[PDB]
Amino acid sequence: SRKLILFIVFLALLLDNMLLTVVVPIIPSYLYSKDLLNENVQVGLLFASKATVQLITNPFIGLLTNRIGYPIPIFAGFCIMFVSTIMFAFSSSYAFLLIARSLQGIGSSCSSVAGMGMLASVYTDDEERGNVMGIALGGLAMGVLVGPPFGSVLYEFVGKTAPFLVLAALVLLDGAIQLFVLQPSRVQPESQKGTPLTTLLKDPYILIAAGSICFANMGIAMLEPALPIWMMETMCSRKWQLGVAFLPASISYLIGTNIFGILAHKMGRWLCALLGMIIVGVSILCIPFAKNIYGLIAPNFGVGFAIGMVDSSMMPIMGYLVDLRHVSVYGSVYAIADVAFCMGYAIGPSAGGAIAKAIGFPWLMTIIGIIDILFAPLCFFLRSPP
Ligand SMILES: COc1cc2c(cc1OC)[C@H]1CC(=O)[C@H](CC(C)C)CN1CC2
Repeated sequence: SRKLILFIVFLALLLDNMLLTVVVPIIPSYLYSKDLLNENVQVGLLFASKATVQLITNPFIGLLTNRIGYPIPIFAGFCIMFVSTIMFAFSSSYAFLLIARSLQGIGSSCSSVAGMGMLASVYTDDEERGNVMGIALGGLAMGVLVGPPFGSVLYEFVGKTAPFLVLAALVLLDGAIQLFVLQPSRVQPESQKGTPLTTLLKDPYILIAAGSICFANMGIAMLEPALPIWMMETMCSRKWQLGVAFLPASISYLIGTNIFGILAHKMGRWLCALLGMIIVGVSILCIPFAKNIYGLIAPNFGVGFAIGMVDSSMMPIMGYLVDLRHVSVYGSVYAIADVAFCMGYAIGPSAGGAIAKAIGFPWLMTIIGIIDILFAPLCFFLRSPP
């Protein structure tokens, strides 16, 4: 009866991602007080901060779960996430909003690394692990799909402080379940010590598996903060777009994540990721020819699809490689996965702008595209000798 544990991770990934998306319709409210890709720095400093902290706290957890087990960290991540929500409920200043974003990120990392660790440690059969993760990655898409709509409508219809408090209730409810299934009472270590991080980072077959996740995420991040939505002006026609502009990413991501998780193992898992990167590159190369906001609807759909097509396939491969070559402790490797997932958001907002100053912003897209395709063929060396 391991399935129920999986359920927990699903929630741990849904609510966590609902909070970051929920603040989307509230960002312009206290932000103010001709090209389509005008860049804003105030949003940029809001996008990286959370990740800039999550990247720092990612490795420190990988060792921790080797000494005090998986449950306790998860519980801590819940607690922190609740605190963050509360801080949000009374956050009235931009600085205070940045402080809440930092703690949130901490909690996020805790949940992501510990959850995945356990989720790989419980499902030891390779195909099973594959599909289970392919399911657990869906929670990210659901959080991206529900957090922007759920909030906006309620905020205006009921109250400015409603969308946090109500959501906080669910978080509190979630805590109850964590106390019934995980039982963080007794702290115990693992059986055998894990492989030192250095050693893993000295391996090419892991480096690639981390580069594949970084490139695609880096491309999507370089686009998100530079959108006409954040621009607050009376000349703006309507805010209907705000709260739905993140649909074409999440809707495509859920299908790709649950449709290849069981399918990739049928074909070559190496083949699934290659085509993924190539299709993400093709979709990004059409972003320059937008000329209108609706012109961004077609690319993002593919973008997200391919993102899923990569993440579903790459996430298990990390655990399979550690089992085939190193000690069977999964706590540290997935930490690497997570940092490879986050670096794109950690470095996008600044570098992007810097290039936008050097050359035109469409030129930046024409570059991050080609690199992706250039990185595509070397996913062939995914078959491993040991
Ligand atoms: C307002 O803050 C944030 C807003 C958003 C994101 C991050 C934010 O903060 C880092 C990412 C999250 C995903 O994983 C999404 C990945 C999709 C491709 C599935 C993309 N987007 C959405 C919006």
